[PDB]
Order: sequence, then C-alpha cells, then structure tokens
Amino acid sequence: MLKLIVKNGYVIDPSQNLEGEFDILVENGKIKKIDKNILVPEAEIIDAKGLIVCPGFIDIHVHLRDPGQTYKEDIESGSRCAVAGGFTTIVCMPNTNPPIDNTTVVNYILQKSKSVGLCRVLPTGTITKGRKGKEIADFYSLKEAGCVAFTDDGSPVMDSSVMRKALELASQLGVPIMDHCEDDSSRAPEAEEIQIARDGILAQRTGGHVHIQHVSTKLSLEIIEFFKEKGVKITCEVNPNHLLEDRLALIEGVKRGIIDCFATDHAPHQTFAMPGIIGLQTALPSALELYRKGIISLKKLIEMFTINPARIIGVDLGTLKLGSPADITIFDPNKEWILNEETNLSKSRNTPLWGKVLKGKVIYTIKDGKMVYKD
Ligand SMILES: [Zn+2]
Repeated sequence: MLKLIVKNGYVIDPSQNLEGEFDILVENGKIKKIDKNILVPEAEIIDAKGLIVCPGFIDIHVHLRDPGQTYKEDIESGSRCAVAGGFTTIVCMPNTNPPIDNTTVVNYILQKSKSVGLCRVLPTGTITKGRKGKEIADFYSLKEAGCVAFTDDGSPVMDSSVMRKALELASQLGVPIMDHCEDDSSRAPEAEEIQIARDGILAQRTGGHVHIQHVSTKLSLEIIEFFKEKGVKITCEVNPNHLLEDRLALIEGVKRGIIDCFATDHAPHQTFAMPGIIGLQTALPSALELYRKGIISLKKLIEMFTINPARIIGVDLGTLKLGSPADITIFDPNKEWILNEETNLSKSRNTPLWGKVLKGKVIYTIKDGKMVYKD
C-alpha cells in the first residue's frame, strides 16, 4: 500500500497545460504517471468519477494566530480548515505574539506543523524587528530557518527607506516582500494607490519582488498593470470570498489577468481585513461562483490557486509534473453545502457566508500521497 491510483477523474494541471479524463498513479509520495486507464497491483484506488482532480491549493495569506491568540485559531484548527478547503500548503503571516522575527518562533511553527500532519505550513518573517518599523530584521537567518517571504502585515512599512532596504535584501535572497495588510498625511482616500506606486518604483530600482496583499481600486489595478508591462517584479492577490475604485474593477482585474492569485487573508476574529474574515474553507465555492458566471475559466480558477501562488513564493508546488510531490485536491464543483456549526473547522465564525448555501466542495485532499481530508 505504497501506491495510489486516482481513477476516472477529470484532471486539470494548468502548469503543464494538461486537461482531460486521465488517471493518476502515485508511488512513494510522488506523481509517477498520468495516463488514461491505469491499473497496477497493491494500490489504493480512489474513484474520482464526476470529480475534478488538480494540484493542491496554496494560500499565500493566512493568519493562524499561533503563537499568542490561539483561542481565535491555531496551527491545528487552521490546518484542518485548510485541507477541508482543498489547501495542501498555506503561508502564515508573522503578526503572531511573539511576532515571527527570530528563528525560535520559525522553528516552533515548523515543529507544530509537522506534528499536526495535515498541510504544509510555510512561515513568513517580519520586515522589521518587533514589526516596529525602525530596525530591519535578519532576513538571512529567517530565510535559512524556513521563512519564504517577509512582511510587516498589521502595520505596513511607512518609512520609504525601510521599504527600499527590505527590497534590496529580498532581491539578494530571492524572496518576495509582502506589503499593505491591516489586522491584529494620516488616512487619505488615495493612500493605497500612492503606496502601490511607491512599492512599484522601489521594486524596479532594487530588482526586488513586491507582492501587494490588498487592492481595492481600478487605479490600483492599472498601476500594478503598468509596472508588469515595464518588466517589474510586482504581484497581487484578491480574496475570492470578498467578491461575494470599484468591486467591479477587481472582477475585471481577475478577468484580465492583472490579479495573480487567490488568497483568503484568512483572519480569525472572536467577536463578529475589515476587521477581516475567515476564508480557507469557503475559498473554492466562492471562486467557482465567478466560473459559473463566465468571468473565468476553470483552468484559470485553478491556475490562481496552484501554480501562480507557487511562483510568487518560489516553491516547486502547484503542479502534477512527474516527480513532484503528490499534493492533490479532488473536488465536485456542483455539490451544495452550508458553513455552520455542523461543518465549521475554525475556532472562529467571523464570515458573512455563514449559513449561506455554497456550491462547490472538496471531496478529498492528498498531501505527499496521503489522504489528509475526506468528506
Ligand atoms: Zn493579513
């Protein structure tokens, strides 16, 4: 039983431009073969008839509240949410307490993650010691310990020279800087556009990759677009749960390919990111709504959960290439269900989709060839 066949499914791997009725053979935690009609001895068989089989989703924006606020959420609860929403890899932000600005906390997160055993949690480092804004953190030790990106998420880097130093370091190391999330002059209405343009200008001058974690306006999207054409390494994301100057422009942004990836900004709160919502477990049905309304294809939808986020944080995931690890998500685009006390795996409930009928549900999740979630 070292061997798994996913039979009868419809496979989509945008990374390989692969779409069709194929089977998948998994040997030794890894994709061994994709082909029609696979049958081998000593193999578990999953019948994926009527299902869609794709790479495991990757969320590059999750607040796991661990260490510190583990009553809102913790590495285990988030891990469980993640795999139930189709995610085999998640990237946690560093506004923990203590913040992730030293390798002791990096290590705590990696060790906890290995023990829960469900999805692969990749930590991020703070840009500044303390997330305080003044003193730039040790990106070399933090990346070495396992951090895949840096961000001050929950108090964005105001000082424009701090941001410039961060992107220079980032470019040496080969990792993204993530800017502009709010969570736990002054507030101009166009602060966002000015910030994105600043990050663009410093990105071009430094060679550094900047990832915008929140865009709200058409002008913002046009600015991001302008710098992509100019060859600058800038990316951005959007929360599929949030799409239910304009919300209308974001949809246009997803249509036109300006927005690189989906990311939940999963943001557990215990009263009810404004102040932000949980997302992991509903990301897919939300994003399928756009697909049912003809705004994106399924290929594009899956692109934006798999290969595209993978390329931003530079890991070799989000594919079903032969040899890659067998992170596989298997979902039914047409299964109706309800997020409520019966189904919720978060310690928090803070989402406007609570109680709503959702359409699209993950049936299996597989990490490294093992079943880590089953409906
Ligand atoms: Zn955030």
